[PDB]
Amino acid sequence: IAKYLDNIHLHPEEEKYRKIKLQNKVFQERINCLEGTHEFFEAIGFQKVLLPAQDQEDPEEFYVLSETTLAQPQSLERHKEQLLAAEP
Repeated sequence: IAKYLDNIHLHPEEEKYRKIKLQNKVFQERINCLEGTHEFFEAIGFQKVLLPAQDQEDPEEFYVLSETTLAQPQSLERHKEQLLAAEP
């Protein structure tokens, strides 16, 4: 999750880093298997949308960062640090 936020922060001019694919092997194994990760993405300014696939008829699930939060990367930087510094 911290890498997804750093990727859009490193290349904010490339829209391909605004959308996190929920069906990706890495996301599905590491993030989608946990409770509370979906709520975190929505809480820090991502919208849950269905986008057409580049090679399939069935739309896929993405977390897409809105312009409101993308315009102020400092909010995601604080949210990442709060998640990294947390304990059970």
